[PDB]
Amino acid sequence: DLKEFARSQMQAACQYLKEKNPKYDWVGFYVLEHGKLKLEAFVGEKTDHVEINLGDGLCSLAVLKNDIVNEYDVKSNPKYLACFPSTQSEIVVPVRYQGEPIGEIDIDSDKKAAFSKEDEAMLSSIADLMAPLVHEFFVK
Amino acid sequence: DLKEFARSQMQAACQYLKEKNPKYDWVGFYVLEHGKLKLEAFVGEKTDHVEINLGDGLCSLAVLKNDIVNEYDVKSNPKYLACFPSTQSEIVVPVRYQGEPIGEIDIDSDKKAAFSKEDEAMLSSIADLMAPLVHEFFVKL
Repeated sequence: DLKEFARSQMQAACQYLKEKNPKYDWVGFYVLEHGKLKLEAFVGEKTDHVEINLGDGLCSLAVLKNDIVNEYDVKSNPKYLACFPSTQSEIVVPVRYQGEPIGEIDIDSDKKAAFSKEDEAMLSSIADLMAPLVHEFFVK
Repeated sequence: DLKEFARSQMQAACQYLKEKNPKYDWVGFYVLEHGKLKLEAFVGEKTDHVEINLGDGLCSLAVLKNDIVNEYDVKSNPKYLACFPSTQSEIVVPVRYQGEPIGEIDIDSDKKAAFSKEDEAMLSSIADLMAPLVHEFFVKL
């Protein structure tokens, strides 16, 4: 389907990201489907939470507040949802289609304070470029 | 870097396309850069025409009239531009960013009448999906 092509691109994006940035230990795309965030492409270890309940995790923070979450110390954050026993920094970037958030790029790192404003910038731009592709999995 | 990533995506698209559809003998992305069509990603034989003077070829036809071109018999089309000695069908699908054409997907096939309305349908969807990415290589005048 178109979905498969989109998935194809989303996987490739995850790959390119994981490769060019070694601090990225996990790179995944979550999409809003029926009010829940479901994983639809990723590169790294298999996640404990392939589907996320809205509210749980920094994954939910980013789309509910429609803004970047760049947590440099996940342990000191009550809304952190551990998908990996080793990550210390998590960055979540909303992917927007026609203004409205439809999903997100989720990236975990074992390094503390992994993500700089440059990461934030690039990821936001990538989120925008990837938006139509992400949208193929969107459901309200 | 964004361009590098963008090329990554475009190349990947060419690949998936080339794989899923065996009749696609060549798959490429030309982007308008300073009023010219420049090749920025492809899968297949290397083409002698990495840059196209606007006017030449079905490549130019598609962006100038801003519509899909699906030529099932290239030899009967005076606007055809041969980049490969064996191609019989060429389909050119415009890549539109905010309505305005910024580049195109170009696909050659050695098979005659290679491309169907399904091909036309899907490719258009994809050109749209790819439009922001392609746009990273767009340059105006």
